[PDB]
Amino acid sequence: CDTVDLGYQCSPATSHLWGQYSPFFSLEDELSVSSKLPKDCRITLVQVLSRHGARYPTSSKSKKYKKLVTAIQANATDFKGKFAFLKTYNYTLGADDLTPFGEQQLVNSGIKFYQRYKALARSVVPFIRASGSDRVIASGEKFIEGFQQAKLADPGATNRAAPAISVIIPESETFNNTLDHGVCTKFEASQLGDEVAANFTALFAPDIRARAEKHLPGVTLTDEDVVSLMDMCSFDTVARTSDASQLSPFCQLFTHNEWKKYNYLQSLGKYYGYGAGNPLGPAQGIGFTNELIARLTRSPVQDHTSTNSTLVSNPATFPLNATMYVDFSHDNSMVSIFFALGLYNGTEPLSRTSVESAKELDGYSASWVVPFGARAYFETMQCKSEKEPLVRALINDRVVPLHGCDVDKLGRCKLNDFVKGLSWARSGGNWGECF
Ligand SMILES: *[C@@H]1O[C@H](CO)[C@@H](O)[C@H](O)[C@H]1NC(C)=O
Ligand SMILES: *[C@@H]1O[C@H](CO)[C@@H](O)[C@H](O)[C@H]1NC(C)=O
Ligand SMILES: *[C@@H]1O[C@H](CO)[C@@H](O)[C@H](O)[C@H]1NC(C)=O
Ligand SMILES: *[C@@H]1O[C@H](CO)[C@@H](O)[C@H](O)[C@H]1NC(C)=O
Ligand SMILES: *[C@@H]1O[C@H](CO)[C@@H](O)[C@H](O)[C@H]1NC(C)=O
Ligand SMILES: *[C@H]1O[C@H](CO)[C@@H](O)[C@H](O)[C@H]1NC(C)=O
Repeated sequence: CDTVDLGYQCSPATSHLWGQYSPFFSLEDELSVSSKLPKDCRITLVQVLSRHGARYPTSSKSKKYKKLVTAIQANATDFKGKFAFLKTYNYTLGADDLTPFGEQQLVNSGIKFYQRYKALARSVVPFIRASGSDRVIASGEKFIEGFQQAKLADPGATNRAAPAISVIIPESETFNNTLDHGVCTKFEASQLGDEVAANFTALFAPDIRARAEKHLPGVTLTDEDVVSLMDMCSFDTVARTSDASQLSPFCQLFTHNEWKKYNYLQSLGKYYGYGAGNPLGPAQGIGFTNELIARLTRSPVQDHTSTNSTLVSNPATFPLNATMYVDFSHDNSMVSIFFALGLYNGTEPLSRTSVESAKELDGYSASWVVPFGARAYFETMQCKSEKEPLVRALINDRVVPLHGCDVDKLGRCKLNDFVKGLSWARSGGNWGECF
C-alpha cells in the first residue's frame, strides 16, 4: 500500500481524507508542475522538514477512545449492520509511540531523500536535529536508517559516515524550540481552533450520531463520540497491520461524503489553530523561518522569537555551511512554519460552515500539508538559466509556488528576492503580542 515514491495509495477514497491522520501520499503533479530538478540545474543546498510517522493515539486520547468502546460494549443490546464487529472488537492500541507502519514511512522517506538528492548525498552527511519527543526522535532515527540503506546501495557514494541526530531540542513552555511551539504564552491560551472545530462538528455529527445509535440500541452518543469513532478508523488502520494494508472496520461505518467532512474538520483545526486563521499562528513559525534564512544565506541567525541564542550561535549545534539539513518536527509547528514562509498566501480564510476542497484552497488541507510522515524540501539550485541561485519549495512532492517575490512558472524565486519577501518573519512579526 505504501511505497517510497508514491506514499500511501490504498483505499484513497477513505485514507486520503483523515487530515493529519492520513498517511503521506505523494502530491507529485497535483495542481502543480513536476517537482523534478529542471534542466541544467544543480541543487546546492536542501533543507528537509519532516513530521514524525504514523503513531498511536496520545495517552489522553487513547484513554478516551477505550472508554467509549467499553461503554458501547457495556450498553448496546444489539450491534447491527456494519457495526457488528463492535460486539467482539478488542481495544489494544498503544499510546504516543510510532507504529511499525509509521517507522517504515520514515525509513521510506530517508530512502526517497537520498534518491532525490543523490548527486549531493553521495558526499554529504546531513546535519540533523529533532524536537524532544520520543516519536520525533524515533522518526529521525528511522529516516537515517533509510538514508544509509540507500547510500549503501549506491556504488557512487564516497562518504558513508552515518549522520547522527546532533541536536535534540527540549519541549518545554520555557525552552525556545523552533521545531515545537510552546513559549508564546498568549498563543498557548488560544481556544479559537478548538471552538471552530467544535462548531463545525455540531453541524455534521448529529446525523451520524442518529444513525450509529440506530445500529447500537441502548447506546447514547455525543457529537464528540462520533469524532472519536471516526478518529479510530485512521488509528486502527495504521496500528492493526505492520504495513497498514487492511482498512480498519471503523472506516466503513462512515460514508465517503462523511469522510470529506471529517477531512475538512481537520483542515479547520489546523488553519484556525496554527495557520493564518489564528492571529498568532504564523508567528510560531518565525523562528524556523529565520533559521532557514540563515542557512540559505550562510549568515548568522537574526531572530528574537523562538530561536535559542545559545544553540544558533555555536557551529556545533547550528553550522552555516552543512549543505544538507534535516529537521524533525510535528504537524502543528509545520503548519505554522509553512504559513510564516508565505507558502499559503493564496489561500482564502476557510469557510467555517461549508467544505472547501484543497483545489479551492490553493492546495491547502491538513492531509495535503501535514499527513503522518509529511515532508517539505526547501531547495537552492544553481541553474544555467539564471545568474542568481533559485529557491523552490516542495510540500509532500507538490511544488508550492513562493509568495512575496517575483515567482517563475516553475514556482521559484531568486534567493535574495525570496529572502526580501520574508520581511514579516525577518522583523519578528507580531511576536510581541505573545506576552
Ligand atoms: C537555550 O539553550 C541552552 C543550551 O541548551 C539551554 O541551557 C537554555 O535553557 C535554553 N534557553 C531557552 C530560553 O531556550
Ligand atoms: C461558534 O458558533 C457560535 C454560535 O453560532 C458563534 O457565535 C461563534 O462565533 C462560533 N465560534 C467560532 C470560533 O467560529
Ligand atoms: C452507557 O450507560 C451509562 C449509564 O446510563 C451512561 O451514563 C453512558 O452515557 C452510556 N454510554 C454510552 C456510550 O452509551
Ligand atoms: C527565548 O526567547 C525569548 C523571547 O521569545 C527571549 O526572552 C529569550 O532571551 C530567548 N532565550 C534564548 C536563550 O534564546
Ligand atoms: C503572506 O501574507 C501575510 C498576510 O497578508 C503577510 O503578512 C506576509 O508578509 C505574506 N508573506 C509573504 C512571504 O509574502
Ligand atoms: C561548516 O562550518 C560550520 C560553522 O558554521 C562548522 O560547524 C563546520 O566546520 C562546518 N559544518 C559541517 C562540518 O557540517
